[PDB]
Amino acid sequence: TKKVLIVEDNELNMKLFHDLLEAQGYETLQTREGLSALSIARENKPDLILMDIQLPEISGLEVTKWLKEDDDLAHIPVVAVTDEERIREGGCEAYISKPISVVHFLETIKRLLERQP
Ligand SMILES: [Mg+2]
Repeated sequence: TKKVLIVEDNELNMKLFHDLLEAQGYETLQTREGLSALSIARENKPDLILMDIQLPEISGLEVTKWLKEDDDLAHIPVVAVTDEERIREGGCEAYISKPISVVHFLETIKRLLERQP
């Protein structure tokens, strides 16, 4: 079972993302803070990180920089939730905007998570 770490401070968004991912058979890890996301990523080794760029305490792009600078976390694909240019240059594999399209969201995640070795 693949694990997705969701970094989102808003309760409603966190719940939507969790529900959608769980319905696909994925397990989720959850946090509202950027620094904690880094700690959780090392402790659990998620397969993908969904990160809200507009966190209240820190920029998601700065958190992504720390991720890419860590040899054990750099390979984990990061999908930004919000730009397209900044996010790409920031190290994120894809971007999802709100109001989010359920199918676009799931297709994006699945394409990154469900590939052959
Ligand atoms: Mg936010």
